Amino acid sequence: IVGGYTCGANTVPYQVSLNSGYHFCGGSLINSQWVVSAAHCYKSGIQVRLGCDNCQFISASKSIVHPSYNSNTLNNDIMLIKLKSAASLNSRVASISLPTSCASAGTQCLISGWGNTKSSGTSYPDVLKCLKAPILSDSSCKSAYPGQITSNMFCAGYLEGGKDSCQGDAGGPVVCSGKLQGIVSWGSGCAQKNKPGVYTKVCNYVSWIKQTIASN
Repeated sequence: IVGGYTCGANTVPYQVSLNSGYHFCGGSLINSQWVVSAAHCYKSGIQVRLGCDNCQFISASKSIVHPSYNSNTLNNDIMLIKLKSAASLNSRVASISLPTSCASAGTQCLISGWGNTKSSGTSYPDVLKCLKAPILSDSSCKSAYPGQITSNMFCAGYLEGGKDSCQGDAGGPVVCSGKLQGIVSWGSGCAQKNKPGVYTKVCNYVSWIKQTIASN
C-alpha cells in the first residue's frame, strides 16, 4: 500500500497473508474455513497466516481458481482457499460479508495489505497498511486502461496519484461498509498519475462462491 497508514493491530481481522516461505499475496477470511483471494496468487500448498499484524498458521486444503480465469488479461481474477482447519478470529467487531449487490461508483472503501509502500524502489513493511479510496466510474476506468477493463473489474483510488495498492497487496480486500466488494488485482505501476488500481468485482461472483463453499 502506497500513501496509506498503519492499520493498527486487531483493526482488520479478516486480512490474511498467503505464505510460500515468504509473504506473496493477501486474502480475506469470509468464514472460519474459507479465504477469498486472487487467482494469480494460486500456488499449491499455500500457508495462510491469520490474526498477524506484523497469530495463526493454517494450511490450505485446496485452492480453487475461477474456471474462467484468464492469466493474460487477469479477467476473473478470483480464487477460493479452503482451510484445512477452522480459523479462530479474536476481536468481536462485526466481520465482513459477501455483497448482496454491487457497490456504486463513488463508494468509499478500505484497502489493506503488506505490499510495497513506495512508488519507486522497494519497501515491504512488517505491519499491515491501510488505505481509504473511492470506487471510480466505469467510464474513467476504461479511459485509464483502454481495452483492458472488463465487466468483472473496477477501478478505485485517486487519479492524481500517490495513493494506491501495490505489489504484495494482490489478493487482499477492498471492503466497503462491511462488504467485500473487491480483490486487489493489478494496475500500471503503483500510485501513478491516471493509473488507478484495478480490482476484481466480487459482487459478480457471489453465486459461484456460495456454490463452491456448498459443494466442497
